[PDB]
Amino acid sequence: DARQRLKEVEVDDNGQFMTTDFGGNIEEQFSLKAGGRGSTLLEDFIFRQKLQHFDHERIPERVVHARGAGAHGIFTSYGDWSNITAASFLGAKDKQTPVFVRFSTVAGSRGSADTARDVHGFATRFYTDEGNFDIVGNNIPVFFIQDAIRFPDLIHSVKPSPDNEVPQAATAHDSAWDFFSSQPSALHTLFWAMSGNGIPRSYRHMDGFGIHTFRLVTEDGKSKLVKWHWKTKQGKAALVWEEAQVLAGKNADFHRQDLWDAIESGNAPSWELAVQLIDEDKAQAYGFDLLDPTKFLPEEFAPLQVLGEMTLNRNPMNYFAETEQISFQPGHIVRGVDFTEDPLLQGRLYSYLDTQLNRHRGPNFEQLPINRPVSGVHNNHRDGQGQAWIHKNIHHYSPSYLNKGYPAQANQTVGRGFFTTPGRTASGVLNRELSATFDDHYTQPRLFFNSLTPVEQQFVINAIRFEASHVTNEQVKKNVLEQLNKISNDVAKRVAVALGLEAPQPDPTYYHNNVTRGVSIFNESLPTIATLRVGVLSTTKGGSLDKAKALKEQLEKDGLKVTVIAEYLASGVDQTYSAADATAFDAVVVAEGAERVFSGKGAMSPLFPAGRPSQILTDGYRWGKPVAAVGSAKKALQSIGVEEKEAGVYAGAQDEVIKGVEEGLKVFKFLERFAVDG
Amino acid sequence: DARQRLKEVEVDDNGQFMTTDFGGNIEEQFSLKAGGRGSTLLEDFIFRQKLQHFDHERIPERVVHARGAGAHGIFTSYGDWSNITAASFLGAKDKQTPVFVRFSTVAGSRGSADTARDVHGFATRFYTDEGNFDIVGNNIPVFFIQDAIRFPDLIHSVKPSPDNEVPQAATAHDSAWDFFSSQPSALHTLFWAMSGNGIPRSYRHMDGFGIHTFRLVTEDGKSKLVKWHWKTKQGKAALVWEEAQVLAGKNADFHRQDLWDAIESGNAPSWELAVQLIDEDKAQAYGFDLLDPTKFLPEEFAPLQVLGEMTLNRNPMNYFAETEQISFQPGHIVRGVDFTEDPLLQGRLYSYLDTQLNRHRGPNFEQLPINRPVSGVHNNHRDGQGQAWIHKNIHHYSPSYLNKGYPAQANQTVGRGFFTTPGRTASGVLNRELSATFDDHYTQPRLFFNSLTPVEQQFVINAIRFEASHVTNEQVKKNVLEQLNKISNDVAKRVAVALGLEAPQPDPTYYHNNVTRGVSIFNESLPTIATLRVGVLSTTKGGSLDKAKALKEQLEKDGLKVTVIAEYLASGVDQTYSAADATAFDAVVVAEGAERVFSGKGAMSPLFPAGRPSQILTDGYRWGKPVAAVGSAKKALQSIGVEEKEAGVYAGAQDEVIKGVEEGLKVFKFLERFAVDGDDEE
Ligand code: HEM
Ligand code: HEM
Repeated sequence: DARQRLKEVEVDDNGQFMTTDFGGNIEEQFSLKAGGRGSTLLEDFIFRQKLQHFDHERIPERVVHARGAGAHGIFTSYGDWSNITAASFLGAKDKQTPVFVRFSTVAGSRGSADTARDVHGFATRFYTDEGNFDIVGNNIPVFFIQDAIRFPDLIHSVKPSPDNEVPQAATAHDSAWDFFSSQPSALHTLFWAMSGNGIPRSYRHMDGFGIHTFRLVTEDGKSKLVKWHWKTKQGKAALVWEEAQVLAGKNADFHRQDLWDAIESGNAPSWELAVQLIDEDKAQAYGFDLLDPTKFLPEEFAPLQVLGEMTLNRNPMNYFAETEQISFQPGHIVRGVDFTEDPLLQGRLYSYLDTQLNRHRGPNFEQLPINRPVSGVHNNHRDGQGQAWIHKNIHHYSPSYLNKGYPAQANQTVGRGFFTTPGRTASGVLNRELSATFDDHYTQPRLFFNSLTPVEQQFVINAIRFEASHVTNEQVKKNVLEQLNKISNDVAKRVAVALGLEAPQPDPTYYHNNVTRGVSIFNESLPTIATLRVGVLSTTKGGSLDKAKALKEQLEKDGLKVTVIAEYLASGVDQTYSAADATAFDAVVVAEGAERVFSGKGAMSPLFPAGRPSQILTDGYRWGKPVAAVGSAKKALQSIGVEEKEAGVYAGAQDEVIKGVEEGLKVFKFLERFAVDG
Repeated sequence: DARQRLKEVEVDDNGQFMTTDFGGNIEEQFSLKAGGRGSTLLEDFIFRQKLQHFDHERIPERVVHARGAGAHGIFTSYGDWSNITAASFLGAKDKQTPVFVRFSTVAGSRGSADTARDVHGFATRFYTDEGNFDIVGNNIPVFFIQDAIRFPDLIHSVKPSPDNEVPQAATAHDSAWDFFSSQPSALHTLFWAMSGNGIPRSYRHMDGFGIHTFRLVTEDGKSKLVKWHWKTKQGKAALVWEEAQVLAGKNADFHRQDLWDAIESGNAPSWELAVQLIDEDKAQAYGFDLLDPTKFLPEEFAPLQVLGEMTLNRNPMNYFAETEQISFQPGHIVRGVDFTEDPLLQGRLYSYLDTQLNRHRGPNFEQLPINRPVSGVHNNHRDGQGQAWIHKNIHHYSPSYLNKGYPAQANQTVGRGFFTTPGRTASGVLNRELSATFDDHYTQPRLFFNSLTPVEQQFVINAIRFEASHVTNEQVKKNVLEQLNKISNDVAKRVAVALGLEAPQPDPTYYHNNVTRGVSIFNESLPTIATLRVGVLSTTKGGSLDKAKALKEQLEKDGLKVTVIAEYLASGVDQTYSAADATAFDAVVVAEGAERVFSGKGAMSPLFPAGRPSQILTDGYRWGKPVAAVGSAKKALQSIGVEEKEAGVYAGAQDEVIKGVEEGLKVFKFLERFAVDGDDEE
């Protein structure tokens, strides 16, 4: 049980009488009053201690990545990696380390929708036996900016306009595209956010990245540059925008519920931890600077090497105490890992320690159960708001004769202390500049775009078309096109169409046709369809429900999560048409007999909004899902102009429908249903 | 200009060089580094001061009503009301007082959707010349619970489950309905939240209520019991649930955008302030106890008396400094007004002062520009975090010979001080009980349901069906039915159908057929269509766009906000099909020629999602909006099976369509398009 250490702070209230926070049994359903219809008394200590606690429940949300959810798990090392790192959690084959992971969007406040288009956070804590090590990563391998000092500019520009606080959880507004075009470094991450990575099917269907080049350091001080990757065992999968939008309203909790359900159902998600490892002398060898976080390292130059696997298999018991309070920091580093001179990383180190002071309102946040390491804390820190321990050492300073030298200094040679990479040097003048090696903002955006499938490329174009069309300022829109043109004239032209502008002439400076692997989502089928969701459209009239129940049982055999939908909650029915929507499902299947709710009297029940069943089937099809109908239910497909010969559309007997749907769910999205320019 | 007083703290950065927060011009686009590809230096004071400010930007959201938006405006008294109150802001005809109003939902966090189903906040500050007076109201006249001590219970049950923090901004889950059924006083507000009040078309189309009985007190100490009402001059209007859901996704900012736009466009919204006035000796004379916040006073017993009007005409300059930071309190009271022994109001007084300490992390939040009164602060308060003043009086205590008696005591007869209603008395034993007069939890929910139109009643039932069907626990659903049945056997029967439960046996103790005016939304057409939105569906091909532009100009004459939609942003086009949705508009009109995008090739384009023009027209129709088509565009209506002669459907020449659409917009929703229980029987 990854959560074991937390059991000692769990509080069970079952079978108990109500109390105040300072003990003593009470009742707290009536205010104390002066007379039957009298005023409430100030001496009502019960009322006040209860309302004061309530009044003060809220803490500031994260300044970024406010919207998110997490779970506990276990990371298992596949080997003794002492040849590349001194890091203890990687020191032995099969060595296990508890983890907690939080996934998130970036721009939106708490309560914003999971399926907004955004970069996503993928933050992992390893509670190692040598301290907490966090990889605070995203689901996209590059970031918008090259120097941490520019972070408030980026974030201000993306978050809501400061006059009216519009729009929520969206880059689709003037200030964001003003920034993207004024600060061209941003174009690469922008392309990723405009691809499927911006609207993932779930947290479980994302890869993860540390983004920055870090260093692995061995006991003897030897170093390697490293990129951290998390490779999803569930496969990458993305929504389509028009679906993400409806889902944002129909279930803002889509991703957090998905993770929760997967874990509760015993379908814990896994990711392999992989690294790219390159020598120090490669820092500038690949046509860009590895200190530049707006670039990724093509796998063709340095393949992924798998180090282990983490599985998330325990949900939190209290979301606030665990998920909300957890405080990640890239400065949570351990022996065997070191930083690089990445100027984005450099400033994060400051920011994440400082921000906790805001969010936790005091300096002792590492003492919160979710933040505590498992490995022991021994130092001369004292006091501070909410000090939860009682220190025994009264000689809280070093050096000292009186404490006999304890706690003692640890370094590279004694006590397994942290140490900076011995070979690192500094040379040159102090400066407020960036290396000219950071200057190319367009080659990699082109590389990424090149590496997507034709429809996948169209999604990127259509996302930009959608977003930029919201920009009211004409010149910003032209500025955007000028910058896009530097990446691809074709991209610029196709976007320009939507904006009713003329794209600039070709500017071939950065154009090229190279491609790289591992960045596409839609070029590969899913490795498993376990946990995927099938909505079975039925009806309470006739024999449909019994067949739907039979269909459900067979589908659940293949690890699928099945929802039988009908007009009302009859025996066997999981959800009403009123409550159902296609966004909730990876596949939509009309049970035989249910055609009766697609036309005629059966389709006009006051029990659901007009057209509801047809809409679900229509949405499912247009959004590229496998859709099917059993037996006579094929009339339902006919009612919406859909034909059986189409890819990802299935009809016939129950056996045949199940087989096709299950194969279709591996394809996941049927891209033949989306038009491409030309 | 209601914001005039705020000008002194406004900061203009145009034409200036960048500085630190302690002055000194700087650059702050590059971190200071030890060498060309070097590590960042700790001595980079510029970096740290910039990022420290960024790092500490957020403050806690409000514990309830975290999601909302506000505006500045002016309140004008219609007369000298000194005959009923000593309140200075009501003391002369035409007297003007600056106001700020924040509207909100309740359950959802910041960032949740404006069109979630929920009670809505309607909080108004009057910056009077005798201190700040806040009416902290909602858009529904009754509250869930009868004693403030139960607030954390209600709120906890309605907010997301504490294990996984699901669901956001919704009562549609087990714990909420467990609470509603375990604590039946909640049933009244529940019915209102399940009506159109739960899903208003905008903040501008809501009424407002103080909910509690308060007291108006004259100079001589005579009091009357009072209910505060805000009556929208824009008329009440609501969405349908299936619409509100899509809108939550398509535009989470729908309501804050609507208010912002109305104000920017010079279409400031207004509400009349009205009161019901009750004799003290009639507190329990109307079939319930006026100290009970779960009850409203039927207007048949005590009609609304209009005292004045408030108009919101200025948007904020900085949302955070103004809207987010403003701190309302029902304890913000002034001479001429007093509290009552309403046990819910009673505890609010404590909670709103205390909670500011959490949100603002300090005791000086009244010093923030948006919280400051216009009338002057003089007392012996000192220090505290963030103290923004420098006090001159060194004898900061009373009584005192050394300060000559200043600041001096003010009371009823001296210095126009606040005073508690002199006639108020306490009688009886100290108790942790509620008056038996509070016992009836079903009569008024029944009264409210009786007072809605048939389709309006259907909306309530369908909302309950939708919500309750989310409850996983079977006993909880049965508990809910047992409670609904105490209100109305037919309601429980109709809801039971959805849940697959047996229609309960009548339990007539509280049943009655009484009706009251002023609670329906749909039984009345809008007084104005100004600001309402028309989506004109057009095309870049052919002559459609030119005709669309003409249609637009005429519509705009009648005060409408018109969006011309096409495949891409050609000249005259306001929005692409890709970016458009029916939820954005109050009416949808297909411009002549646009029928080409409803079928065949024109409907197949990489520029928008398959079926988008059709989906917009379909949604508009199904959600009860006025829909229309000019000339040949009638083919678009045909394509979605809509007959040209239905109510709320307009087809013909440009002139006729404009006429019909403008007429339909006053009706606003065409309720004939919604099935009522029994309709589908053979
Ligand atoms: C490679 C670039 C970056 C990545 C991958 C990244 C990732 C993340 C993630 C995943 C979180 C959410 C952690 C959680 O779930 O609690 C987060 C939060 C945060 N980030 Fe970053 N971020 C990056 C750049 C930056 C920069 C440049 C800054 C400032 C210099 C910054 C400052 C912050 C702050 C202040 C928080 C809030 C932390 C808290 O409140 O606990 N980030 N970031
Ligand atoms: C008639 C019943 C009630 C009404 C009409 C009401 C209305 C409101 C409104 C409109 C707001 C948001 C104000 C804004 O826009 O900033 C609010 C916030 C709040 N309410 Fe109430 N409420 C009621 C009951 C209660 C009760 C019984 C309590 C606790 C005893 C309570 C505690 C709070 C708190 C702590 C806030 C946050 C205030 C802040 O953070 O500034 N409310 N309420």
